[PDB]
Amino acid sequence: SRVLLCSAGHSSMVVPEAFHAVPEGFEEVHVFTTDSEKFNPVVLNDFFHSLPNVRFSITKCHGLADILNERDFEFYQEMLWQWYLTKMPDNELPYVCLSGGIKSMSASLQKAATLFGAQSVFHVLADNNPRNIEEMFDALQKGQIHFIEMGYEPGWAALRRLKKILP
Amino acid sequence: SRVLLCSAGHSSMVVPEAFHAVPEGFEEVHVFTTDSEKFNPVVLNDFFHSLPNVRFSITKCHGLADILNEDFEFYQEMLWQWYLTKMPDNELPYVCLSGGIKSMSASLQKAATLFGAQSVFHVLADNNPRNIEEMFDALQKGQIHFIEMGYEPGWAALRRL
RNA sequence: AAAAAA
Repeated sequence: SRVLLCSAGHSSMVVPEAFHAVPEGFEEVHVFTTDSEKFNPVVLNDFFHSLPNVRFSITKCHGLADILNERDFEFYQEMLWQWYLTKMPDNELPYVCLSGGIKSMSASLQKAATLFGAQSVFHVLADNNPRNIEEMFDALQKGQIHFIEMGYEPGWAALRRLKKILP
Repeated sequence: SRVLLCSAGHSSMVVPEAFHAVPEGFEEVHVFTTDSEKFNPVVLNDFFHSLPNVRFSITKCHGLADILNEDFEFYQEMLWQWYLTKMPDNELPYVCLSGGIKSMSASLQKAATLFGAQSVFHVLADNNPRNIEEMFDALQKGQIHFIEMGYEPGWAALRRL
């Protein structure tokens, strides 16, 4: 049950790229983002509508478009970690791409991966930042997408068990 | 004691904004960044020359400029080495993870989580000051936003020499 | 490579 969890910001192209971090692909892809109006799923909709065997979901941190202070962040992080526990599969650690968002978003998903576990945590760098699916496919033919593996995390079984408190 | 650990990328000005996360500032400032040319230490050197009783240092990941591979077989180990030697020995440091590519911010978060931090935080600036008086203008007009992301107790990894 | 993948 290959599950990719992705943070997104205002560059939705990190998620189709993340999907190609492994040649097999992913059975599930779940994205967490702010609900800023700058967030755009159009490229995400068309891409995954073209992969009908992929369970795809967008989850927003309701009401928070920009993290600017402590309260914002603790709300973001609470809703993120609930999302992580909910979407991570039961008999297998998830794959997590922390590329999208402001730095606090990437760091909070890194910390969640360290707590609950992840088969791999990675980041994607693109020579020319593909703006579209077709330029992404161009870029990975030329080898201009670079996947940075930053480590397996076992997590803690007692922290995964927090999934029991959730609906 | 009262030690700020800061990751830097190609925007050195996150560091003096970080210094102003508290009115008292910090008694030491320690920066870690890659070895690329687009890192400019000059605004940092000029700033901290004006604060002589702050101990300031810059440490680069010698040999590594960009990180493109598995955290390029190198960044994380130097970062964690640097954190332990720079951190206070009987108190936890303050940590600003603002600068760098996402992987270097994420790696400092992880170091904070393992070794402990009094505070982990991030800094947003409306207009991205490029120099000190732009930052002091932004500070005056509420244009710099400090995001406190949380205390980290860390482990007994601190005990490492 | 701080308000959002190098």
